[PDB]
Amino acid sequence: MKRIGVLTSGGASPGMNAAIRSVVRKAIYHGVEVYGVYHGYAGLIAGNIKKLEVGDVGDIIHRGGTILYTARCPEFKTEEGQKKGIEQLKKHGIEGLVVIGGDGSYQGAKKLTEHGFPCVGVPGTIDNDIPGTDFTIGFDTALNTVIDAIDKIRDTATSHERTYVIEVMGRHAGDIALWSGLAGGAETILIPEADYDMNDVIARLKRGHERGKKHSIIIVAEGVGSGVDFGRQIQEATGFETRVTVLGHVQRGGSPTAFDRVLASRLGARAVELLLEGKGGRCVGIQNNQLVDHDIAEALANKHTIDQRMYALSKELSI
Amino acid sequence: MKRIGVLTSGGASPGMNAAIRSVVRKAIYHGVEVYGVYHGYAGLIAGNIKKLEVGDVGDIIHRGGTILYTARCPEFKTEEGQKKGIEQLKKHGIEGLVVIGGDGSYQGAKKLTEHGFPCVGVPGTIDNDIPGTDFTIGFDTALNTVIDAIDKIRDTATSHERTYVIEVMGRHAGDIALWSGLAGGAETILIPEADYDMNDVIARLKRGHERGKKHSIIIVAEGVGSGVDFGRQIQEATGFETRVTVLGHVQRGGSPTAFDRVLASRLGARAVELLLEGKGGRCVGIQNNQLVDHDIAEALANKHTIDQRMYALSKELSI
Amino acid sequence: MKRIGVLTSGGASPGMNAAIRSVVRKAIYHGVEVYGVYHGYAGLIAGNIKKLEVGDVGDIIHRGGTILYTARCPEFKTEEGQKKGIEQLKKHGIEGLVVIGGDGSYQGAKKLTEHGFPCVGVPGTIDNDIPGTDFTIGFDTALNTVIDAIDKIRDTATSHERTYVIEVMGRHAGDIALWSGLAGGAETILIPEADYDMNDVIARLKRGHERGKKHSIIIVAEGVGSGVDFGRQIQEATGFETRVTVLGHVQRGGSPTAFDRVLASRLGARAVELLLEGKGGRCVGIQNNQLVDHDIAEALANKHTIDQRMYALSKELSI
Amino acid sequence: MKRIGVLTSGGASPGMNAAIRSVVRKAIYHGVEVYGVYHGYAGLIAGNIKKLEVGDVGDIIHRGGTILYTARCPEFKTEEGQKKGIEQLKKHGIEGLVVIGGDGSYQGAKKLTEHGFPCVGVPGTIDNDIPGTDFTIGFDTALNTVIDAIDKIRDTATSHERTYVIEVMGRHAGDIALWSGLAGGAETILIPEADYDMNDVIARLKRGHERGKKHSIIIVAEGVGSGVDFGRQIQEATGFETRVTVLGHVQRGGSPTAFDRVLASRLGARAVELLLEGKGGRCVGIQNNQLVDHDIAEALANKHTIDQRMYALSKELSI
Repeated sequence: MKRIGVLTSGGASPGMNAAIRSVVRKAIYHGVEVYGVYHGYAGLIAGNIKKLEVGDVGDIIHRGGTILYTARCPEFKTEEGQKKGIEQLKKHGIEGLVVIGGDGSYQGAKKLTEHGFPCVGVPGTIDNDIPGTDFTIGFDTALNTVIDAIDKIRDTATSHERTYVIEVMGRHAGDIALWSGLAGGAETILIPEADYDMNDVIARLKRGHERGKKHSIIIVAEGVGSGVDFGRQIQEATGFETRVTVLGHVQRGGSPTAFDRVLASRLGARAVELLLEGKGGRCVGIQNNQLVDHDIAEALANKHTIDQRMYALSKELSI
Repeated sequence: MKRIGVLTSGGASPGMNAAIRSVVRKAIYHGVEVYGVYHGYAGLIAGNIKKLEVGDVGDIIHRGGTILYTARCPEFKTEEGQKKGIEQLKKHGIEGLVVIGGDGSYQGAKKLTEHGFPCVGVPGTIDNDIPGTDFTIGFDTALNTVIDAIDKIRDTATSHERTYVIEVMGRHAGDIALWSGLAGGAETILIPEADYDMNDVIARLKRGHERGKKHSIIIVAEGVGSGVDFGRQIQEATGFETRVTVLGHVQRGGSPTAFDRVLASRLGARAVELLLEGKGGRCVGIQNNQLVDHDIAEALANKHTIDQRMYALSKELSI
Repeated sequence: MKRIGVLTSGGASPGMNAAIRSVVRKAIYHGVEVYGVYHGYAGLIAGNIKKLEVGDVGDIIHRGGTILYTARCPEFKTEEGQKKGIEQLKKHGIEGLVVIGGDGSYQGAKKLTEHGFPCVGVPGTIDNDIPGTDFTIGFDTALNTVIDAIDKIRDTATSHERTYVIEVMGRHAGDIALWSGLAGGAETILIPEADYDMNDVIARLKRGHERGKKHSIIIVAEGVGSGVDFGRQIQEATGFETRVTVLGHVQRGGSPTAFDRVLASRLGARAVELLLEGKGGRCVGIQNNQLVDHDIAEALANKHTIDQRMYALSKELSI
Repeated sequence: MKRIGVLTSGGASPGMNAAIRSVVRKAIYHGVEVYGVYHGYAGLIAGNIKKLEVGDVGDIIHRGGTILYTARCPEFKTEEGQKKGIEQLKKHGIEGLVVIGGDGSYQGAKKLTEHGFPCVGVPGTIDNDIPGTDFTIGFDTALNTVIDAIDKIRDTATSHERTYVIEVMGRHAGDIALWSGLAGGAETILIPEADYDMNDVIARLKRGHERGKKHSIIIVAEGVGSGVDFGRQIQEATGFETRVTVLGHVQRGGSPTAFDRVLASRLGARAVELLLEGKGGRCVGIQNNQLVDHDIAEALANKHTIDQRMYALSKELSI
C-alpha cells in the first residue's frame, strides 16, 4: 500500500502516543503515507482525517494520552456505521488501518476485516486484558502509578492508624491489582480470578498486627467491588481504623514508562509490517517475550487468565 | 544545656525527617546530646526515649514520614499527663524539647511552657494551617502530590468525560486546594475561606465547554465538603459525566521537595539555637521569606488567612 | 491597550509555559488580544508572530520548555535590530510586550520602552540570578531535578565507592548548588560566592569516613569549575574512589513544580496589569513573599547575593 | 534445611531489597531461618552475619540500595577465602546461601558449590548482563532513570543548541543504551554489540536538521566511550553546539519500578525453593516470560546478546 490510517479507541492508555509515532515513522520509512483519524471510530464516520507528517509525531513519545483523541462509537457497532467508515477511508485513499486500543477497538477491526478492509489491532489499555498479548501498552505505567500511592501510604502509617485499602482499576481483570499488590507488598489482594474469604483476610490482618507488622495494605480491583465498602466492612469487624484511597482515572494518565514506550514502538511497527505484507485482520502482541500476531477472531475467543502462582506468592511474602 | 529531646506529633508530613536530622546535627555541632522521643507525647509519657547518635539521622533527609513515629495523646491535654511527661524528661536529663508537628503539638509545647519546661515548636504539617509561619513543613510536597494527579487526569480527557472533581486535604484550611488549584489550572476551587456559588460554578463550566475548553478540573478542600456530593450535584444539574478522585492520605507521604527540606533544615537548627539561647515557649517559622520566632500562645491566638488575590487570580486564568 | 505581545528568551526554564498561559488568560480576561512572538527577539525581527487564543494555552500549564521557543538575537543588542522589532510590532498592532526570560531579555525590554513600547520583564530562568526577585521561575524545579540525582546516589554507596561529586548549573550564581546541597545533605558545596579550601574539603571527607558516615556528597557549581576535574583531584589526593555526575541541561527541563507554576502565574498576570496600568520599563518579582515590580535599569544595577547563613548551616548539619 | 543465609554483591541495583525481603519471607513461611550476611563476601569472610527476622525486611520493598550492603572481595576468588567463608557459614549453622548480584557474585556461587556448599544466584544489576535471564533486577528502573533525563532534555532544545549526548552505563553491555534509546526516541545509539560509524552519525544529524527535526539525542554506552569525547567530535566536525550529560551512578539508585519489584520477589522466592528442595549450584531468571533456573557453570558459559532487530528498529523510527 501507499497510504494507511491510524486511530486510538477505548480509554486513554500511557504509550498510545509512542504507538502512533511508531506507526507513522515505520510507514514513512517504507515510503508510505499515514493519515490520522481523530476521535476513534466516531471521527472515522465523521471524516475527521488528516495527514500525519514525520514531524507531527515529534515530541510525543514521552507524552501521556493520545494526540488523535478517543471517543465512544455505538454507531460503528452497526452496519450503517461500519459502511460510512469504509466510505470515509476509500474517500481519503486509505488502504489499511491501524487501530490502537482495548477490547472495543478490536471488534471494529474484526468487522472491517469481515467487510474486506485491511486492519490490524494494537493492544492499548491499562488493564492488561486484551488477548494475543501477555502485556498491553499502558499496563506497566498504571502499575507504577499505583505503587507510587502505595509507597506514600507506607510513610503515613501510625500504631493506631495502620490499615489501608486501595481501590485500583481493571473492569474485569485482576492484573493491575495482583501485580501492583505484589510490587507494593500488599497483604491481601482482591481479584475476580481468585476466591477470597473475608475471614481469611481478617485473620491475616490480626496475625500481622500480633507479630508487630507496622501496617497492612489491601488492594482491591474495582471489578471485585468498592474499596470504600471493604474499608467500612473491615473496620467494624476488627475494630481497626481503616483508611481507603480510590485512585481512579489517574491510573490512565501520565508519561509512559520505558517498557510501555518500547512495547508501543515494537507493536506499532509490527502492525505496519502486517498491513504492508497484506496481512490484515490480525492483532499484534508480546507473548513469552517474543513478538506475535494472531487472527483477531481467534484471539478474541480466548478467556483472560492471571498467574495463580503469583497470587499465592503474594500471600506468602506478606506474612 | 547538656542534653535535649525531639519528637514528632500530628499526622506524618514530608520533611519531618529533615527536621529531625537538623535538630540532631545542630545540637551535636554545639556539643549537646539529643534523645529521640518515639510516638509523640504518648511515648514521652510511656518513657519511649532513646539517644540519637550523629549517626542515627544519616540517610533520612530524603525520606518521607518520621523515624520517631507520631501518635495521638489525649492524656497530654490534661495536667496529670503533662506532669508524667515532665517527669520522664527529668528522669532522662532532657533540659529542652523540640516539638515538630501540628497544632496538637503546639498546644503541648505551650503547656510544657506554662509548666516552666523549655520547648520550641517547629511547624510540620501538610495543611499549612499553623501560625507564626507563612509555610509549614510538608505543604510544598503535598502540593506536588496533588498536581501529579491533576496532570495525569489531563491526559485522560474525552468529549464524553471532560469534567473532574478532585478532593484534597486541608482539614479547615483551603491552602492545599488554592495553591494546587492554581498550579493545576483548576476551573473551580472550593475553599473554607471564600464564598462560592454552585450556579456560578455550573455557569462557568458550561461557558468553558461552549468555548471548546478540553476539560474542567474542580478542586474541593475536604473542609468545604465531599467531592462525591459536589460531583453528583454537577452531573445532575448539567448532565455532564463527572469523575471524582479523592486522594486521601497519599498527600502526607512521599519524599519531601527541595523547599520542604531546606525549610525543615533551617527551622530545626533555629529551634535548637533558641533552646541554647535560654528561650522556650516559642515557635519558629518563615514569614516574608525571613526566619522568625514568636511566643507560642500569642501565635496560637492568630486566625489563619489565605491570599485572596491569588484566589481571584485563579478564577481569572481559568476562563 | 487593544493588543499586547509575549515572548520567551534565554534558556528554557520550567514554568515558562505557565507564565505564557497566565499572560494570555489575564489579557484575554480584560478584553485584550495577545499575540505570540516565536523564537524570542529573533522572531520579533523576522515577524514570526501569531495571535494566541484562549485555547492555545490550554494543556501547557504543566509542560516544560516554551511553546513560543527561544533563540539568541545579537541583532537586538544593536540599535538597527531594535527598530526592526519596532516596525514588526507596529505592523501587527502590538502596543506592549511581556518578555519572559533571563537577564539578557530584560535589556531588550528596557530599550524597547524608550522607543515608545511599554515592555515588562518576567524572570524565567533556573539560575535564580535576576535582581528584583528572590526567586526566578524554574529555580525550584531545577533544585528538585538536582536532589533527584542526589537521592539516587545515596542508594549506591559502598565501602570502596563512597565519595560523589555532582556538577550543577547556575552560570555565575551559586543558588542551585547551595539550595540543592542543603536539601540533599551535601557535605561540601562549592559556590562562587564563598571561599573554599580543598584541604578543608579533604579534612571533612576524612572526618566523615572516620566516624562511620556512609557517604560524602560534593556539589560543585559550574561557575566554580568542572565536576570531572574536582572528582579526579579528590581521588588523586586521597586514594578515595570518586564518582562524578554532570547533569547539564536536564536541569532546564521537565514539568514545573507547584511553586514554579504559581509564581509563573502570579508574575505573568502582574506583567499584564502593569501594561494596562500604563506602566512600562518594569520587571516583576517576588520579594519577602510579596509581589513587587521595579524599574529595569535600577534593578539591573544591583548585585546578586546568596544567603551566607544557609551556606554555614549546610556545613554544620553535614557533620 | 533449617537455616539459610542471604547476601548482596556487586554494585547496588534497584530491587535488591525486594529480593532480600522475598528470600527472608519465603524461608520463614516454610519455617526456615534466614541470617543476613552484611557487606557481600567480604563480610562473609569477616563473620558479619546477623539473623533477619520477619519484620527486619519490613519497609524495604520500595527502597533502593541494599540493607545488607555490598563490598568487593577479591580474596573470595582464592582457595583461602572460600575456606574462611565456608568456616563462617558452618560456624553460624547456615546450610545454604542465596547470593543476589552480578558476575562477581555468580563466580562466588559456582566456587561455593564446587566446595560442596549449596548456593543459588539471583540476578541483581542494572546492566542486564547476567546469564540465565532475559532481564536482571534493576535494569527496568535504570531505564526509567535514563529516560527521565532524556525527557527533560527534550524540553530544553533551542535552535542553536539542539544536539545532546547522554552517556549511560553498561560496560560491555549495550542494553541500557538500546532500551533507553528506543524508549527515548534517540536518533543515534552507540552500543558495543552493533557497529557504528561517525560518518553515519553526522549524516543522520544533518538529515534530521534539514527535515526540521527539533533536536538530536545521542545515547552512548560507556563501554563504547566517553560522552564528553563524542560530543566534542560532533561539535568540532559539524559546528553544531553539542551538550553532554553523564548520568553516572544515579542509574544504580532509586526506588525500584513495579517490574523490578515483581521480578525480585519471584526470583528471590525461587532461590529459596531450590535450596529447600536440595538444589544448589544454580541461578534463577526469567526467560521467555517464564521462571527458569540453570546450572551456574552452564549459564556462565553463555555469551550475552542484545536484540539486533530492536537496534535496527530504533534507527528506522528516528528518522
